[PDB]
Amino acid sequence: QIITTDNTFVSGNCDVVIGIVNNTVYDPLQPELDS
Amino acid sequence: QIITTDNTFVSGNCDVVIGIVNNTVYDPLQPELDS
Repeated sequence: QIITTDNTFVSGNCDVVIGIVNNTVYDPLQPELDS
Repeated sequence: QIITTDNTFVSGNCDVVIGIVNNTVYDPLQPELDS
């Protein structure tokens, strides 16, 4: 699946989780608000 | 419980699921976008 904010949750940050990698998480709401 | 977009998910289409029917899904975001 495309990684989106609806497929993930957030807890803590990148200075805590070992093995965390850089990525982009897509927000489907943004274009709904823009249109 | 009325069928809404928060009660369903999409994977594939109507040419895939045998037994799938025409129906109406309510969008809870649309009326907010409208304001």
